[PDB]
Amino acid sequence: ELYTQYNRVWIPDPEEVWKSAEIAKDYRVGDKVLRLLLEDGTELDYSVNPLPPLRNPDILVGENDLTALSYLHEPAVLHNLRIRFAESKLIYTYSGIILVAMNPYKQLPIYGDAIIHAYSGQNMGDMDPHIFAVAEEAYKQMARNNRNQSIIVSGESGAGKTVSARYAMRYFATVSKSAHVEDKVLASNPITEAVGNAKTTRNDNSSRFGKYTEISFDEQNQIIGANMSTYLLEKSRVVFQSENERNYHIFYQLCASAQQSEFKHLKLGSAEEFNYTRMGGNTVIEGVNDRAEMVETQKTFTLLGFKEDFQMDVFKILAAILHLGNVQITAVGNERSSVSEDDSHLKVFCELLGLESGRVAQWLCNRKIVTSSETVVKPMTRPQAVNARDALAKKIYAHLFDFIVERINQALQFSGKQHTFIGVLDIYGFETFDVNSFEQFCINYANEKLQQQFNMHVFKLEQEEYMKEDIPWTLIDFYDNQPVIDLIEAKMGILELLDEECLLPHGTDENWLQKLYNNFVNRNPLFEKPRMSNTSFVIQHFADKVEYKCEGFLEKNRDTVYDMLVEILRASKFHLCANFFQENRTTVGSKFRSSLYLLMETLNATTPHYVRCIKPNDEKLPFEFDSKRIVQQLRACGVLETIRISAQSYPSRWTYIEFYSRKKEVCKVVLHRDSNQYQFGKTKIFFRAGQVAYLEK
Ligand SMILES: Nc1ncnc2c1ncn2[C@@H]1O[C@H](COP(=O)(O)OP(=O)(O)O)[C@@H](O)[C@H]1O
Ligand code: VO4
Ligand SMILES: [Mg+2]
Repeated sequence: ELYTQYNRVWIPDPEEVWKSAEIAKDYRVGDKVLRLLLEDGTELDYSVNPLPPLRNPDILVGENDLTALSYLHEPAVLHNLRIRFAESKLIYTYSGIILVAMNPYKQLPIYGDAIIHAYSGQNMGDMDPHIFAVAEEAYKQMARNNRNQSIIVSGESGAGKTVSARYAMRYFATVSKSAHVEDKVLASNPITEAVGNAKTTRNDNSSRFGKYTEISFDEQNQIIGANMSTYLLEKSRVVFQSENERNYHIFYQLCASAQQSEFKHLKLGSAEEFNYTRMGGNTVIEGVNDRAEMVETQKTFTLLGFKEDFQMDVFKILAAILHLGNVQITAVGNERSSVSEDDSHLKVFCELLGLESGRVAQWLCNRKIVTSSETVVKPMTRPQAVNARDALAKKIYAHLFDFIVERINQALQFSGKQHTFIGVLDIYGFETFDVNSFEQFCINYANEKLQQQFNMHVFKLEQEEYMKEDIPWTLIDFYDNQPVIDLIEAKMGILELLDEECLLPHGTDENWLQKLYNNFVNRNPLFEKPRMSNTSFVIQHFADKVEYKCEGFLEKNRDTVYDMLVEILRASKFHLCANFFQENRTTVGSKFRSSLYLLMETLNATTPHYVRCIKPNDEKLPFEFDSKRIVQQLRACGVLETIRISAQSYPSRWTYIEFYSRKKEVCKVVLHRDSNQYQFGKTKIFFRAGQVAYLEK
C-alpha cells in the first residue's frame, strides 16, 4: 500500500457519484485518516478502512480498451467512459469480451460503406472500437471454424439496441454480398418496426416486441437468406396509450395518408379522430414525417415482393381496427349496453371486413353461456362491452402482426444447404414507468433471462473451465440473478401462481396478489410489499427495483376473446380476415416462459458476441453524461466484473505435448527464461495476451 502524496484518489459524491481528491500528505500505513485536498481547496481527514480507489494516470485514461487500466474499479470505468464520450465524442469502447455503446442521440457519420470495408479483414484489436468490429469478428469466426454465432445486444429501453442490431446486420449484408437477398433481409427490420414499434416516454421508437433474426450463410459464407423469430408483442398498445405515448407507427402513417386517393375508401381521417391513436394527447413525433414514413413503408413492402394489393389488404385490416375503436357503445341503465346497427364507424368496420353489422352490434353487448343443458344470454355493462370490443381489436392486430412476419420469412427462404448462421438478438430492454403492469413484468423478466445467459457464459463457464484444470485462479464475483428468476418462473413462483388463479373461474387480481404476499413477504428478500399500498408489489431486479400494479394481470394472462365475436370474424367475407380467425388453453405467461427457454438454448449453442448499450441521459440530449443513471446501468450489466475477468483471463492455451515442440518440469523451466504472464495446469499451459506472438516473430 503506497498512496504517496501528490497523487489522487476517488471519493463518494452526490451529483457525480465519485469525485477526485489529491493526497496532500503521504500515507502512513494503518492510519484511519487520510490527509486529502478537495478540488475547492478544502482540506479533510478521510476516514479510511485499511481503502479509497486510486485514480489512474492521465496517460492510461481514454484508451480504447478498459482492460488496459492499472486500477480496475468503478470510478475508473465511469471516468474513462465520461471523457471518451463527453469530450472525445466516442460512443464505442471495449470492455474485454463485450462492446460498450453509449447512445449519442445524434447522427454520426461513421457507418458509411468506406468504413465498413476498412473494418473487413482486420483483427479485433487492430481498429478503434466499433459495432462493425464486433460483427466482423463474428463473421471471421464463422468462416475460420464453421461455428454459428450470435450478436447479443442488451441494455434498458432507449439505450440503442435496435440501432446497434441494424448496423450489425448492415455490415454482414455489405461484406457478405452475393440475387440481392441482402437488401431483403435488411428490409425486414423497418417493416417490423412500422407494425411493432411505438413511441413511449423512454424511446420515440421503442420496440414493443422481441426478435431473433437468424442470417443463413452458404459454404462461401455469403448470405442466402434469413429467418425471424418474434416474442410476445404488446397487445394493449393497440387500444391504450399513456400520456405522450403513441400506438404503433403504422397507424399514424396510415392516418397521415388518409386523403390520398388510394386510401380514401378506408374512410380515414386525422389520428386525432380515432380513440385508439389519440389517447396520448400527442399524435406527432418530433422529427418524424408520418406521411413520408408511409411512403418508405410502401417501398419496403414492395422490395420484399409485396405488391400494391397485398399492402392495401393489411391497410384495410388496420383501418378496420381504428374504426372499431370509434364504435359508440351506449349505456342502457346501469346493467346493459347497446350499439346502433347504423353506427357510422361500425358500418365501415363491417364493410372492410365483410361482416354483418347486426351480429357485431349484438355480440359486443351480450355474451353467450353454453352449459350443455341450457344456453343463457346475459347482457354486458358498458365497461364490459368496451372491454370485449378492445379485446377483439387486440386479437385482430396480433394475427396481422404474425401474418406479416410469416410472409417476411417466406420471402427470405432459400432452396439450399445452410452451412452456418449468425443470429442477431434484439429484445425490448428493461423498462419502468410510474405505472407498471403485466407488459413491463414480461419485458423485465426477459431481460433477466438474458443477463443469466450472459453470466453463465462469461463467468460460470470460463472460470469453471479454468478451475477444473487445477490452475491458480481468483474467482471474480458477479451478481447471480438466479434467485429473482426462480421467484418469477419456477414452481410456486409468481408466474405459476398467476396461472393457478387464472384457472379459477372466480379468480381475481386481488386474491392472486394476496397469495404473493403470504408466500413471499418476509420470506423472499427480492419480494416487497409497499407500506402505502395493498394493490401492488415490488421486485428487486438485477437492474433496479420495480413496483407492479396487480390490476389486469389475470385478463392479460388469459388474453381471450368472446366466442361469438370470433365466429363472426371467422365467417368473414374478407379472405385475409377469415384466415386470421379460422379454427386451428395455455396462458400468455406459460407460453412466454417456454418461448424464452428455447431462445436461451439457441443462444447457448452459438458463440456469443455481446454488446452492452447504455442510455447516457433521460432527456434524449446529444452527448449528455448523467453519472447516476449511467453508473446504475454499468452495475446492472456487470461491466466492472466483465473487465476484471477479461483482464486476468489467459487467451492462449497449450497442451504439454504441444508445448514441447514450440516435459512438465522441462516446460516450466524454459518458460522462466514475468511469472504472472503464464500458469501451468493439470494438462494445459496458459499465456497472457500477445505475450507469445513476439516469439513467433
Ligand atoms: N448510434 C446511434 N446514432 C444515432 N442515434 C441513436 C444511436 N443509437 C440510438 N440512437 C437514438 O436512440 C433512439 C432509440 O434507440 P433504439 O436502438 O431504438 O433503442 P432500444 O432499441 O435499445 O430501445 C433511436 O431512435 C435514435 O434516435
Ligand atoms: O425501447 V427499446 O424497447 O426498443 O428497448
Ligand atoms: Mg428497440
